[PDB]
Amino acid sequence: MKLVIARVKSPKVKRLSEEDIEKIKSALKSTNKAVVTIKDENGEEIEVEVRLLTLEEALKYINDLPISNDAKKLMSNNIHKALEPGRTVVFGPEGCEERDKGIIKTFSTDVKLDETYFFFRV
Repeated sequence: MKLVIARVKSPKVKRLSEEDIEKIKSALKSTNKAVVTIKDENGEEIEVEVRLLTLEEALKYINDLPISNDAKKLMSNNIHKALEPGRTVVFGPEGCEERDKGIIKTFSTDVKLDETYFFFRV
């Protein structure tokens, strides 16, 4: 059971287009660590670090992130929700967001996040 962790290096990217997802899924066939570029609504290029990891590897990835401890606790306590197929978990400057099957749940907390992380089973 492996999850995809998409670290979007932008404070203003709320979601990933299916085209973006396929670009991420395609680059993770030959490797479990890749870097893709995504265009925002303005047209600017945004670097995205993408990784295919198991649950244990993803928890270690979270602990190695240059983010606050509350952001790591937020990600660690909710990473299991991304293991249900059809469920996507988003961590960004606003807070956490569970997109089941569009959005289903949003909780607002400031964890000092300046980037956006997308968790989704593959």
